Amino acid sequence: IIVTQTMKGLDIQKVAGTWYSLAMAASDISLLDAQSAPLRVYVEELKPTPEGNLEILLQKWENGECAQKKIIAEKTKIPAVFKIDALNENKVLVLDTDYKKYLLFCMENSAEPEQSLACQCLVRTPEVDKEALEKFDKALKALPMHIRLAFNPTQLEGQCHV
Amino acid sequence: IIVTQTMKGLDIQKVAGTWYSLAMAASDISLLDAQSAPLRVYVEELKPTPEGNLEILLQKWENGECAQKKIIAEKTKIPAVFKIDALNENKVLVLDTDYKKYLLFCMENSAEPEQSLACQCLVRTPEVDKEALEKFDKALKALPMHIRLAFNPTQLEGQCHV
Repeated sequence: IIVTQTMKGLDIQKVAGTWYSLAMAASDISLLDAQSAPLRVYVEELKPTPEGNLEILLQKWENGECAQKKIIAEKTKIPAVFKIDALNENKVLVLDTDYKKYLLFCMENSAEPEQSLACQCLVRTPEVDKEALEKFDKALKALPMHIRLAFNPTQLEGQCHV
Repeated sequence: IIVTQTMKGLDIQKVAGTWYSLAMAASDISLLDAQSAPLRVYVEELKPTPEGNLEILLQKWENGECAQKKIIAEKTKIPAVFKIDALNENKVLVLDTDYKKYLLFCMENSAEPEQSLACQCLVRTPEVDKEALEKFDKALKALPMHIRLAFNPTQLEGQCHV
């Protein structure tokens, strides 16, 4: 319901390849509280499909091991919005990207936007990017976030951010 | 973490009574990551002693239960700085308080300050005090925090912030 930035004219062709989850924030602490939390997922690659859908390749900590996971995100009539059925979420919104440095996105469940919102700052390179983090924090300033995590370069490079 | 002009003239007797942990932040995500994390402690009461020490009464999730813990903070020559022997920390610093609404404090381990720093915003009622949170965030801007949690009234009223 709260209007945020959205990526007008998002071209997914241009988001393919490596990304690193630099920062994360969520409305409900439980979404991101513990390595085991349901929305603690680390984006490792984005893969647009021939049909214009988007595969999201993730790492996620489960039962003492770092697991590879893949979310299938279905295109919609809005370039920046995708439909999913994963992590108890049903939408992905791309807030902003410059393709070659950073990409900001949120996930939510349309049924319970207040209890399901989780957003990330992705960067292309495994460094703490000042521009990207500032843009992330600005983009979220009106959102009801109660947990925020920011990662260091060693964590960006390591499996499951260890 | 340093002794500021704000911290001068603290009267520890006046912090007696009931408090609630409204927000927490730490340098190392793993200090606060998960309910069971070592610095995930919820202050419920402060008990100053006649000789000027400070007992800190807390709730902490351990072995799948919400436990009560008491930490004795021993005075030093600086009124706002105390020695502790708990939580793999050895210092408590009171950054700021108005006695009747909010108190900001940090803990650290003087042998490894940067991987041990954890700070809290305490309030006198189980309500979200935006002004206290602003003071907290301003006080933390110079500190290398990587995790921040902010709690809601239901969490403040519950045991171990559930």
